[PDB]
This record gives sequence, C-alpha cells and structure tokens, in this order.
Amino acid sequence: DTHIFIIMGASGDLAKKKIYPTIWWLFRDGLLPENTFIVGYARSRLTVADIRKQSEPFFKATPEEKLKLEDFFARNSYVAGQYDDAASYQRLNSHMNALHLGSQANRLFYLALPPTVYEAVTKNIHESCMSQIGWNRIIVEKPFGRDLQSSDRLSNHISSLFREDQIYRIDHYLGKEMVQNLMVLRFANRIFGPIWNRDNIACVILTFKEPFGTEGRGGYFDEFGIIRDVMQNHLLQMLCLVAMEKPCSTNSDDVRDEKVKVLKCISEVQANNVVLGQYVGNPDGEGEATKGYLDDPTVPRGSTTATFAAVVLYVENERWDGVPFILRCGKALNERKAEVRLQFHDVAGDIFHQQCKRNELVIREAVYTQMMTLPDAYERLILDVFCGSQMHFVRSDELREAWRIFTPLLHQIELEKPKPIPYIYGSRGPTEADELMKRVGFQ
Amino acid sequence: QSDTHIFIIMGASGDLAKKKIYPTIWWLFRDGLLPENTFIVGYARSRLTVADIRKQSEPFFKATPEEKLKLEDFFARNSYVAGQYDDAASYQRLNSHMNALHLGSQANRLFYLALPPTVYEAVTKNIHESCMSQIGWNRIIVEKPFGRDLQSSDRLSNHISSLFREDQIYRIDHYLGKEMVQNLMVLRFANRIFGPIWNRDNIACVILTFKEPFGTEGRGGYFDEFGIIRDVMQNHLLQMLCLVAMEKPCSTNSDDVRDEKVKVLKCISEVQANNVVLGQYVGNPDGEGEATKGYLDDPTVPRGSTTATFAAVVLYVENERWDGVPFILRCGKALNERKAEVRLQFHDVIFHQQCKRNELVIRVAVYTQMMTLPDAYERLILDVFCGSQMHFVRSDELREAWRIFTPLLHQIELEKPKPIPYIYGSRGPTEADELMKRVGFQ
Ligand SMILES: NC(=O)c1ccc[n+]([C@@H]2O[C@H](COP(=O)([O-])OP(=O)(O)OC[C@H]3O[C@@H](n4cnc5c(N)ncnc54)[C@H](OP(=O)(O)O)[C@@H]3O)[C@@H](O)[C@H]2O)c1
Ligand SMILES: NC(=O)c1ccc[n+]([C@@H]2O[C@H](COP(=O)([O-])OP(=O)(O)OC[C@H]3O[C@@H](n4cnc5c(N)ncnc54)[C@H](OP(=O)(O)O)[C@@H]3O)[C@@H](O)[C@H]2O)c1
Repeated sequence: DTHIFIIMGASGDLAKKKIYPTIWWLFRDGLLPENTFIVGYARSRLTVADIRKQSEPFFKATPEEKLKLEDFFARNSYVAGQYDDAASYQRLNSHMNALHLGSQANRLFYLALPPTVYEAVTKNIHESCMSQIGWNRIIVEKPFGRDLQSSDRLSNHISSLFREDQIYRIDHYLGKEMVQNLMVLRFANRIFGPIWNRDNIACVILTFKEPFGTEGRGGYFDEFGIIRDVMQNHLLQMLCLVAMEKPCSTNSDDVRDEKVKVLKCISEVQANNVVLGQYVGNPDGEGEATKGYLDDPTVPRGSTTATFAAVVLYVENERWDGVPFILRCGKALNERKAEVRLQFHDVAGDIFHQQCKRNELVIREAVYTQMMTLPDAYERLILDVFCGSQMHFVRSDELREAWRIFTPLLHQIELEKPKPIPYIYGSRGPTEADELMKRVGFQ
Repeated sequence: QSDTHIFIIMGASGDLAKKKIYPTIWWLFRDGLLPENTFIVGYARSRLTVADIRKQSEPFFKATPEEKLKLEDFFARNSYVAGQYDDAASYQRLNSHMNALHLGSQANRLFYLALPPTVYEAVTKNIHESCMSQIGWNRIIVEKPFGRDLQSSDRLSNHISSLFREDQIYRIDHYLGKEMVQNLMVLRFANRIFGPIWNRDNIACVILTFKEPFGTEGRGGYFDEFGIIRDVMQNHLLQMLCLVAMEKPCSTNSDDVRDEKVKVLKCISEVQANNVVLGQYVGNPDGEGEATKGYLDDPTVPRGSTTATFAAVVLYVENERWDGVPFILRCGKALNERKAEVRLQFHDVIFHQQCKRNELVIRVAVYTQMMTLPDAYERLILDVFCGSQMHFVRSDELREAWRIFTPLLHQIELEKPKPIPYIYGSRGPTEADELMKRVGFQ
C-alpha cells in the first residue's frame, strides 16, 4: 500500500511548474494511493517552505482547499545532495526508511534532470536507493538520445541496471489529449481491425497539427527539429496502433510486442519520400502569427531546422504492403488536429451504375466515414506508473526501431543541411507535401 | 440480337396503369431511357381506345407544353386491344395485333400483370400458350400480393414457374417510396466495405428501421386486408437484413448475390409470437392535416379492425457468422419522421472507465456513433428492359420469407390481438422499446 514519490531535481522548472502541481491535483482529487509520501532531491539547500513558496503559484490554490494543501505538505520532505555523490543517496535512502512503513514502501523515482547526468543517477539509485520489498520504478524524461547510436548508449545503460518493467519513458509535450489519441486508435483497432489491411485500404495518413509556432523556446527545438519532436515518437506510436494485429491479450507487453512487429517491418525512410518545412511569419495576420521561426532570439540565424515534415513510410508485411502510410505533422498551421484517414479501394463501381467517388474512414465523440476528392495526459501517465500499466510508455526495442527508421535521414539533414521549403504561419504547409501525397495515391 | 420492344399492360383499364404505369413509361420515353423502337399495347375487358386511356392518364402525366411534340410521338406507339382473361379467341387477336406491328415477329415482349392475382393463373397460362415472341425474349412483371402466406404464395409461385423460367419472372415491389432501390444499393455497398466486421465476434445487436411520417392516406381499405408485416417486413425489411447478414458473394451476378441472400433466409427460424409488438395509430388532437385522423377514422377501414399499422419483431440468423445476435425489425405508418436505417451495435469494453457501447449507423456518408437520377419504380422497370433481376425477389427467396412470417401471421388471424394505440407522429408504442432492451438494444 505505502508509496514514496521521489523527485530528483525538485528545484527545476519541470518539478516546480509541472510535477509538484500535477501530483498536487492528483492528491487533491483522492487519485493518489492513500499512504503516499512525496520527497524532493536536488543540490540546492531547500526545505518544504522554500518549495511551497516557489511552486504554489502554479498550484491554482483556492480558499476551500486551504485544509487539504496543508495535509499534502505534511507528506512532503526535501534532501540536499550532489547527483555525482554516493553518500547523498545513502542519506536519501535512510530518510525514506525512517518514514511510516518507509522500509516496505513501493518507490517511484521521477528523473527531472538533463540526460547528461542520467548515467550517474540510474547507477546511484540502483546502488543505494532501491526498496528490498516494494517495487522500484524510474520515470525517465525526453530526449531518449537524438539518434540510434546515442539513444542506444543512454538506454543500454539504464537497462543493465533496471528491468523493462521498472523503466517508464514519459512523453507529454504534445498536449493534454495526447494519451486520448493512443486510446481511441487502440479502440478503433478492436472495432475495425479485420478491415484495416491492403485488400481494403489504399492509403493511410496520420495528421498531427499545432496551430502555434515554437513561441520563444525554439532554442531547445533547433537542436531537435519536428521529426525528433513529434514524428519519431508520437505519430509512429499512432501508426503502430493502426497497423498492429489484435493483441494476444490486453496486457502492456502483449500490445507493445505487437507495436514492435510493425516497426521491425518498416525500412529506413529515404529523402525523396520526405518534404520538410519552416514557418516564415504572417504579415497579414494578428498575434504571434507575425513571427517566423527564424525571427526568435533563441533560434540561431539561417538555421535550416525543419518545423514541418511530411513522410511516406511502408509497412512491408502480408497485412500492409505497398499501402503508403503518410505522416504529416507541423508547427504554426491552420488548426489543432490529430486525425487518421483510411481511404478504401474503389469498391462500388457496379452497384451505383455511375462512377461513385472514393470512400474513407476518419478518426479525430464517435468519428465518421466520408467521401473525398478528468485525467489529462500527464495526470494519466503518472497514475499508469503508480498502477504498473506501461501501455502508454515506449519500450526499449520499440525505441530502437523508431530511431533505426529515421536515423539515416536525420544524419543526412545534419551533414548536407538542405533548406526547408518556407511556409506562411497559419497555412496548411508546403504545397510539395500535397504533391508527394497525390503521387503515392492520396485523393 | 435486335432493337425493338413491345410493352403489354394487361389491365390497362385499371387504376395502377392510369396513376403509375403509363406515367412512368411516359417519363422514361420523355427522357429517352426506353429502347429507340418501343411499342406499348394495352389489353383488358373494357371496350376502350388509346384516346379513352389518354384522357384518364394525361392528368397524372404532369405534361408541360414543351413535351407536346415528344408526347404525340409517344401516344402514336400506343395501341389498345379489348379482351377477356380466359378466352383463347381474345388472346389470338392480341398476338395478331402485336405481330401486325413493325417487327412484332422478332421484337422482345414485356407483359405487365396489372391485375389482381385471381386472374394470374389464366393470364399466365394464356400468355405462354399464345402470345410469346419466337426470336425475342419474353419477360413477365407480377404485382403484389405475392399471396398472403406460404401456402397461398406457393400455389401461385409453382403455377408461374411451370410455364416461365426464373429468369423470365420479375416480381416488382415499389410501394415504399422513391429511395427504395437506393436503400438496397447502399446496404450492399456497406456490406462490401464492412463485411469482415459484421459478425457475432464483433457485433452485439443489429436493428433495421423503416419509418413513414404519414398514415394510410385514405386507402386504409386496401392496407387493412394485408397489415404492416405483409406490407414492409416480409418483403423490403427482410431484403435489407439479407443484404447486411450475407456472405461475400462468389460473383457480382444477380443469381450469385440472390443465392447468398437465400442462404441467410434458409437459416432464419420461424418468428415467434412473444418476440413481436404490434401498434395501430390513433389520431393527434393537437396535430393538424391527416394527423387529426386515426386509422379507424379512415372511412374505407371497416369498424373494429385490429390490423397492425406498426410492428417490432425479433429474428435470429442461426449459423456460425451470427448467433445470439438478435436482428430487430421495427417499422410503421404515421411515425415521428421518414427513415430507413440499419444500426449495428458493437460489444462493450482501454479508457479504465465504463465508456458506453459504440454502434455503426447506415441511414438512407453515415457514421460510427456512441449510443446509450432515376427513382425506384423507373429503375425497376428499366431493370427488366436492361435484364437485371438484382432488385427483384427470386421465387425461393420469397418461399423462405413466407416460411418465417407464416406461423405468426396465422397466429395473428386466429387470436386477433389488440395492437397498441400510438399517437400519429409518435415514435411508436413504448412496449417496442421494452422488447429491444430485453435482447440488449441499448
Ligand atoms: N519537450 C521536452 O522534451 C522538454 C520540455 C521541458 C522539459 N524537458 C526535460 O526536463 C528535464 C529537466 O528540466 P527542468 O525543467 O527540470 O530544468 P533544468 O534546469 O534543465 O534541470 C532541473 C534541475 O536539474 C539540476 N541541473 C540542471 N542542470 C544540471 C547539470 N548540468 N548538472 C547537474 N544538475 C543539473 C538543477 O537542480 P539543482 O542544481 O538544484 O540540483 C536544476 O534545477 C530535462 O531532462 C528535459 O529533457 C524537456
Ligand atoms: N401497395 C400495394 O401493394 C399495391 C397498391 C396498388 C396496386 N397493387 C397491385 O396492383 C395490381 C393492380 O392494381 P389496380 O389498383 O390496378 O387493380 P384494379 O384496378 O382492381 O384491377 C385493374 C384492372 O383489372 C381488371 N379487373 C379488376 N378486378 C377484376 C376481377 N376480379 N376479375 C377480372 N378482372 C378484374 C379491370 O379491367 P377490366 O374490367 O377492363 O378487365 C381493372 O381495370 C393488383 O395485383 C394489386 O395488388 C399493389
């Protein structure tokens, strides 16, 4: 029953503005397990007072909650420590053992540090802090490398120290309906699976659009680009949920095993199935929509970093083969959308004596077929690791195959630095995206 | 082989010929959808002339002055022969009158049986024995009723199918509106697209609805002899089920798809009296129009009538693909709207929170939803010219159809139960929505 929630880097913005508040909300709605201590670790010489002061801004505290807020802060504590230094972890372990049932408690470690220090911490948590009786679960944060080779080093490290069932790689930086995406597509597989195949579907597009640009933090993004930001992780996860086979059960590792069989059968995307974009500002429109990506302090000058990407993948296997899977995601477009389109073959020529137009299944609140021509993301991902559900967290093999697919392309965008086709903030994207789609059988 | 066509309206004197058949061939001539060389010969006991038939029909033709040139050209090709229905002499005259037309000899002949099915036996016998072209094809259109039950249907069926081949027999049904072939075409399309889904592994409950917003519209006396189950369920709604529940056909031929339809029927068991709710519409005081007037306030409806004007019924397809999957048929006159829709509800179960049953809804693009030029008659007439039997009930399709509803129908005649009062423009009786919940229709 008893749980300890340890935030490493409890001083930083992620802990301050996101982690502390989102476990506040979770405890404030009786969603946390009854007996749950929150514990902060960092270098800074802080107390429970310092950490209410800096972090209650983002809590959205009211007059009626004044009693609960104090019951939450009764169960918090802090511990000074270098991330480099063993005795620091030794002090932390003993702190937790002293707490009520602290010797028997399950332990949930949130790594809210940069991945440069990840090696040191995994090795020290592993050496000194693991429960002898409870479960031990590490929440590791993006980025999980920037390429196959770098992701393979950081990962092979964590996975020599931690079983796969103690590793939770979290992704939440693409909005609060981001888990919802993964649940309806998984549901739409259970309903429509028998129809989702090459004998019924001529084309699939997975669209993920953000209407807003990189709004000042383009200094963190210019290191990564859109393929690493959205495509390699989220779109690919939603591709898998569409192309996978009804799983052997409803257990995390049976569906994860099925998302990987897809990924294994996707070969390395080459550059002439790729259309990259970059958002140049809008003269003709109000708000931050006047600011091109380039025109931002944090973005280096003449940086040829992709803001938009359209890609053609193929899932070379008996179920799908020659069925083009189109991935289309971008910043600073005309709307906020996550849609999958499954365009059928022209199957009604005889019935209606005329040439009838093409049919198509669309998912975005039951969704539809046409004819062309409270728990919110972060909240739900926290509970999932308290509940031991790894459904929505990427696996080791899953993550390697992900990078295997895009890594040759990405190294070519570093070496040869091509120029992203510019496109107006608010527009649908480069029009060479629409052409690529037509040439591969989109309507 | 040839380009010429004779259209023989047996009972051209009659009310169907006047208000529907002449108009609907007129409109087809008006739009050049008929063959270039089409003669139109009417036959009945009445001593009439083309001008007599012109005068009674032309009110229904809704003719404009632009069409007068086209319309003389039409009534030109019109002839009329008087004659009795079991008098061999008479039929001789008709054969001769056709033979005395340009290429009658080797023209295709199309016989519209616009008579009550009491003269069918003699009219069919005599057409076979006398009036059939010997180079051209010979096709018969038979009108409803296709008898009133299995035994009455089988007798007429057997007779006709001892004289004519199944490929000469066209059983036309066209009294349930204009988007009525449409209805059938789109449930076939969706079958093509959603077939692999449509089965007991994936689907909890199937429901096919046929609502009309109006009553018997003064012609209650005709309806009262038949009931809602003979008028809608045993014909058009049972075809909509066949089209949903049937196997990937072995080809895109009439006879192949109709084979697959019959396979579903063969496996449908006799509908049981305690899986049936019957309605009859009483008037709407607060309403206005015909909506003021109930079934029994039709002056042609005999007093004390219990004829069902609405019915819910529950069938099962007992085979592999379906089983413990109730098919619910719900139809009626004088209802809240005009609807022909199929609902397929899936099984209930990712969202760690009871998330409510989903269901696929084909209304006549349509959708999944989380719950809680030509018209029918023109098309069907063309279909017999152009030779397609796709949208016409095959003899054995029809035998099964009667087999399913015949025990219940006879139960209804014997026990004479009191159908439930439902207000004109109502949804139908509540006891219908109860039946559905007990078999799990959400
Ligand atoms: N889209 C994204 O993927 C995205 C967006 C937001 C955040 N993040 C993730 O957030 C994580 C943490 O960021 P944050 O917002 O919490 O702030 P941060 O300032 O990057 O790091 C948080 C804390 O870590 C410690 N720290 C920082 N740099 C360090 C270094 N070089 N060596 C040792 N300790 C160091 C500091 O705590 P003390 O000095 O007090 O010990 C600092 O307050 C990163 O891993 C990043 O990947 C990424
Ligand atoms: N909703 C429906 O299902 C529906 C509705 C309309 C029609 N129908 C069907 O359409 C067919 C014809 O309908 P209708 O309204 O045109 O019928 P009808 O007017 O009663 O019969 C048409 C012609 O048949 C002849 N006739 C009538 N009763 C006869 C009898 N007992 N014996 C011999 N000849 C007789 C008369 O011509 P002569 O005296 O000049 O020979 C009459 O002009 C029927 O089979 C009917 O069931 C179906």
